[PDB]
Amino acid sequence: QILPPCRSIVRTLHQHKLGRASWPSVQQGLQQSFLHTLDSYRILQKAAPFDRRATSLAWHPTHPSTVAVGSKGGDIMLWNFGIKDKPTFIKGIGAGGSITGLKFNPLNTNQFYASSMEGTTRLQDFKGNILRVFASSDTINIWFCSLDVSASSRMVVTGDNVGNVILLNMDGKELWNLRMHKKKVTHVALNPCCDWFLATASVDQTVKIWDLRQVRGKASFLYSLPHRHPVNAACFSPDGARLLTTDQKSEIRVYSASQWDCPLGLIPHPHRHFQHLTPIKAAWHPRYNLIVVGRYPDPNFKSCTPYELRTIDVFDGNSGKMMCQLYDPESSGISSLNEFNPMGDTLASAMGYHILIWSQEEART
DNA sequence: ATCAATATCCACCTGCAGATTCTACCAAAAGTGTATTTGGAAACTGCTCCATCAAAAGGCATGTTCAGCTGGTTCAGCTGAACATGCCTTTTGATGGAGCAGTTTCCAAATACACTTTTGGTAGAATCTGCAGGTGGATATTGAT
Repeated sequence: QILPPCRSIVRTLHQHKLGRASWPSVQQGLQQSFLHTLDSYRILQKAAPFDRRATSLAWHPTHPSTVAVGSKGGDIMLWNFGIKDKPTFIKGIGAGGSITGLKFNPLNTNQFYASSMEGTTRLQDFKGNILRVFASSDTINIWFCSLDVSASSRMVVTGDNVGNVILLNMDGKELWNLRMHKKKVTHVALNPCCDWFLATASVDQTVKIWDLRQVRGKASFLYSLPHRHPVNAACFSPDGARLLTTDQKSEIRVYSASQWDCPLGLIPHPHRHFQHLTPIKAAWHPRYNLIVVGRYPDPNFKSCTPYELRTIDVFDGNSGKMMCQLYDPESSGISSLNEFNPMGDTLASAMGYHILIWSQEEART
């Protein structure tokens, strides 16, 4: 609610219609408007349970109300809102086959890629049929951790708990599996505006920017950014120019195109890591310069706000400070994951044993 | 309330197998030296193990009913303690005679050192099979009436 200097929306809109004022000023004002209306999301719309804990989340890119989610026990759910047709389910071993990475297929929306603790990077349908296994550990106590895909390049990529990343085509053709790190890789991600430089994060207190076509020589990498603590995720923006990274103790950093090494800014925020808790992953908003993250208080962290609850915090990217706080009782669990729709009208949250939807207010005639 | 009557304890005494100590003989304990091998400081490395302390399933802390134990009481019948009284085995010394423990000695044969050759046991990859779980059906079990 509390917001900084800004005014004259209809004025700015007409000035844009005249060509006087540039578009980004309007974009700033409307980012402010979106946060303002986000302060009226307070009425939590929907809750959804199933069995063992949620571990990974993904949005159907084309459709707003549908979402896919993967559990701690190999349990996948596909769920649509306003349908009430008893959502789609598939079970797994339930104990040690925790899926941990999940993105939709841009081609066949009723498919999905997945990375499992069983040691099986697979591509499987929501109907149960395993389409194709992509890799394998072939030795237990060695499993996969990370996964992503790109369509413009037609590439698939996935990371391990030991330090090596794999890169395949949609029809196999594996020319990769060189080692990148010495320990587990939490997240990996591809650029949207270009197609052939990559980002990876790990427990090594380092996050790495790669050139997936040019480097082949066992740590002849392109760039390496250090950290004070491990990193749970490093995710690109949709514009491709601002890279977000998130630690385990208390930090977020924004790196630019210009000198990947040096940082533009650091966004301190506590999301302290824990064993049985699902690891925390900050995320962009696809069409603004906002960031949305879940909080996990630490009594020792120097809080700027005087009220410290298990809240969902939102920030502006290119400034550093906050603009909104989501909270709803009956949901005092801790939203490990939070992801806005690529559409831009709906938000999904993953708490322990719960999936939540935070949509906007329904008005009265 | 006392008294009769057993058994034991406390004090003194005298004489003896065991205690002790003194004495002669000695293989074992300390000296001395060389030869050979060993804990322990330093480094390395890679398995295993404690710090952290959300959130739900399900086990436990509480509270209730009432049904079988426990633990008091009673008492009739059976028994071990006490004891007499007698008497057969055990003791214990003594002796006398046969076997065995140990003590020596010699010696073929049982056995350790050590060189060298092969190979059963181990371990990591590769394949299989059957206990778990599941599901359903037919029998057994159990308590109110």
